[PDB]
Amino acid sequence: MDYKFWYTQPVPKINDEFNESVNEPFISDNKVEDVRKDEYKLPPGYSWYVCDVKDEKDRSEIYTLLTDNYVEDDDNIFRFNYSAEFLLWALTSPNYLKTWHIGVKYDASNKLIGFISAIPTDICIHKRTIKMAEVNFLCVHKTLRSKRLAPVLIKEITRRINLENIWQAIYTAGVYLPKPVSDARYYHRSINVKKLIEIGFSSLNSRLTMSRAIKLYRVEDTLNIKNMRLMKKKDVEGVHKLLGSYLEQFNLYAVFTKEEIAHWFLPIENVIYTYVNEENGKIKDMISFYSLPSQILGNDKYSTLNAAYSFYNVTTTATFKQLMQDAILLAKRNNFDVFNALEVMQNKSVFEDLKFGEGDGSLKYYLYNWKCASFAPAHVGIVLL
Ligand SMILES: CCCCCCCCCCCCCC(=O)CSCCNC(=O)CCNC(=O)[C@H](O)C(C)(C)COP(=O)(O)OP(=O)(O)OC[C@H]1O[C@@H](n2cnc3c(N)ncnc32)[C@H](O)[C@@H]1OP(=O)(O)O
Ligand SMILES: Cc1c(-c2nc(Cc3ccccc3)no2)oc2cccc(OC3CCNCC3)c12
Ligand SMILES: [Cl-]
Ligand SMILES: [Mg+2]
Repeated sequence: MDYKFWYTQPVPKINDEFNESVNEPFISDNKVEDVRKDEYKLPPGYSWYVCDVKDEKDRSEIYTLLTDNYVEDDDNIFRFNYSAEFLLWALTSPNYLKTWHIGVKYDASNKLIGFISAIPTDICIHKRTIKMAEVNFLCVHKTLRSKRLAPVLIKEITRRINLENIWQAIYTAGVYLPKPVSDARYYHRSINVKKLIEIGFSSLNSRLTMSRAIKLYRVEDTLNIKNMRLMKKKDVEGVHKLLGSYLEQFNLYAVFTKEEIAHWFLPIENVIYTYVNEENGKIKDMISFYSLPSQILGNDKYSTLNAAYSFYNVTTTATFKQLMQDAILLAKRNNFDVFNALEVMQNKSVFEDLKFGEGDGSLKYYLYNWKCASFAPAHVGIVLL
């Protein structure tokens, strides 16, 4: 299309394509002293609001906004429905800034109608480790769309990030925008076939009768890696070394400190599940997935799709296929209806064998103020929320 906001930003033009040797900002030698100290102007009747995500009621306001107004399927039957506890987890990572949790209220009602957030993350792109902001949960009320409010929320968080002497960010979206560094399709592994069939997530065809679809997806309730267990605090140094060593092979990944591993992976019910295999006091395999329900739009029988999303999975004692089979099984044991995954890291390699179906669209990865060659999603080693 035209990208009249994006073309004023430091991001590639749609036709830009860079050599592998290119790996730099679009704009360097930036100065915290020069950054605007004034808040970006909102339309008359709207005000900035600083959300405190540790405050139950502020967190609840953001929860309601996203519940009613966040990402939907381009057929409009499902809306992402992140839990309040998930938001807490997602937004209170180590060294997070309260002031990168930005809301917009309509003054006359005092209601939150807009939101955008960022957490700090060390990101390695093509073997350069950069302090970045990981931006997410950009949301404008459905009553207020196409009013050019998103660029205000965007310019306003950029300014707040820049005040911290950070000049780059990472972000993902399903819409195509100038310009992805990688593009990863999503795949779904049915667990509760019948429910999926009933709510129109999956389909039957004459050869695949209901009972055949159910038999197709059925799994044995026995782990390939028998000692896979919920991670605990004692496990963090071992996960740090396992995952950390594994991630170094990729073109794009997060460099986690121990404190970050503890946050990202220590299990929280209905938010984040990590399983580990400990052999001789070493952590040799891990599995992790997060909970992201979709509200079912207008179904007289089901209100919620329980979905597990593949997070970080490493094996040194089994095949990757065996590990991901256990991951599916662990997700089944925790009452999930489906197991989603992106064609990132080694995932694509197992989708056919493990009966994944191809989804409808893809997820684009983006960098802000960074210039580099684009790459296929198997070289992507980071999963955003
Ligand atoms: C160094 C620091 C850097 C910090 C910042 C880095 C950058 C971070 C960037 C943000 C990353 C967030 C990642 C994220 O949270 C994960 S992706 C999910 C985003 N949220 C949703 O989709 C919720 C449902 N939709 C909405 O709330 C609205 O449709 C939104 C608010 C998306 C757009 O509201 P709207 O009412 O429909 O639209 P206008 O206000 O009229 O604005 C139109 C302008 O916004 C551009 N747009 C639309 N969707 C976008 C998107 N998903 N990313 C970036 N840009 C997006 C669009 O191309 C157009 O610019 P253009 O004319 O050039 O085409
Ligand atoms: C986003 C996604 C999908 C997926 N999205 C859709 C369309 C949709 C929209 C709203 C509700 C339900 C469905 N269909 O599938 O599967 C995925 C599998 C893995 C990861 C995905 O994206 C996540 C990381 C980035 N932000 C949100 C979740 C996705
Ligand atoms: Cl401006
Ligand atoms: Mg708008």
